[PDB]
Amino acid sequence: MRIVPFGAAREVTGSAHLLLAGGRRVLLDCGMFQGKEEARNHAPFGFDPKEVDAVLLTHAHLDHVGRLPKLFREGYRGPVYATRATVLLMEIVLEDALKVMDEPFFGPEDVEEALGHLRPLEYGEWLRLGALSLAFGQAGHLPGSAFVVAQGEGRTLVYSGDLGNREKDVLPDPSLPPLADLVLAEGTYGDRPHRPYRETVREFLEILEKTLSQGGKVLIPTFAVERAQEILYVLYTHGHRLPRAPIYLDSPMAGRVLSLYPRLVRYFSEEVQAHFLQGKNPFRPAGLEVVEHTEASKALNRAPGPMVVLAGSGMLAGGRILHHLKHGLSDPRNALVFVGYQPQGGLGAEIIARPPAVRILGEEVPLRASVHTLGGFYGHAGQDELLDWLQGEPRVVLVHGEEEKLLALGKLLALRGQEVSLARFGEGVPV
Ligand SMILES: [Zn+2]
Ligand SMILES: [Zn+2]
Repeated sequence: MRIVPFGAAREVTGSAHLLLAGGRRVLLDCGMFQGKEEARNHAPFGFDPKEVDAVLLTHAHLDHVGRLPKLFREGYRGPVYATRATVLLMEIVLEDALKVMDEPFFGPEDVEEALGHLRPLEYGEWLRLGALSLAFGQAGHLPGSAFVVAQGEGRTLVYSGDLGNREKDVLPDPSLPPLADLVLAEGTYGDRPHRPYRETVREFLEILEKTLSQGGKVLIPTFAVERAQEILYVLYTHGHRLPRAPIYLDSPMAGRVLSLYPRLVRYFSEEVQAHFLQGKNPFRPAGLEVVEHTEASKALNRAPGPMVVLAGSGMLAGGRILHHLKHGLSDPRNALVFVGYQPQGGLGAEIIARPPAVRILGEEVPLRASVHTLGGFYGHAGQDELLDWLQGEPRVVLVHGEEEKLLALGKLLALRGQEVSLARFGEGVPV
């Protein structure tokens, strides 16, 4: 039994790991590379897509699902398991990646073909392939997200997939993994623990009252798949103490996702499920308004506050948000609220550095709006959470994360008596 990293090696995008065992070849995730590595989606997988006996998806994020169509484009015609939630989310995530994609490395024929082989596999349901036994575990990172438990040949392997931030309220807490011979885990935040959720939420409310009371705009750059709706849930459970103001979710995609959440009630925490039982949708706070097209979206730049605006991309890589920031960052009555990690050297960090001005869409725009970073809203299991999850596991291979973040986690692991290494592209590891 060997597990061969084929992506997310000393990096965060690309997640895809080939499991060789029981005389079968099971592919764990098949995501695309993003940002600078984006051009590697045109290169070959590094293995023979036609020799895979089945593939498993831990969640719908494009970076674990993005290359699936390519896998089908190049031959594969086997099954692709995922939780029903991932199965449905996946459709929205792929269609959008197709549409909004300059250098397409796959086409509509592939998406269709790819979605055609999806089969539901829910938490605690064992798949059988040869002498192999596989099962999903509650990962708590996205609705219907899981870590993989692969067993066979008397050995046990665990692929963490992405582990969510247990402090947040929307998804359920990650399940501990079973005792295993090898754990292939992520380490997106292996260097530090997360800022407490409760205190971030409180600070968030303060920012909203001060800004909206003064007639200002709260600009919140966010991702469309889970962060957006999570902010809405917080606006729903606290909107009772917040000044009345429209909440514009300026993301069609975030819309499509939100529309789908009621079809996924079971995929959320007890808290969230209790709200749905009362017959209420806790993801639609009073005043919510999904904006569909440009014309209305641009209107928001000229309209006065108070208002709360959610728009992508979550890392300012582009998207409707740049247009809001452009016209709003100059007014001191506004507030910018980051609810996701802003990588180094990005327009995000640049603004957080509080310079006198910033360059957005071809112009130098004074930065007078207030800036705030609500780290307690960050996505992955932070370092402390990583340590607890990994606890008691003999060997650990680290993937998904910047080299330095991975090492930091390694150090602690090493010092804990745990055998650790940093996955290398193509180099398989024995279980
Ligand atoms: Zn993810
Ligand atoms: Zn990921």
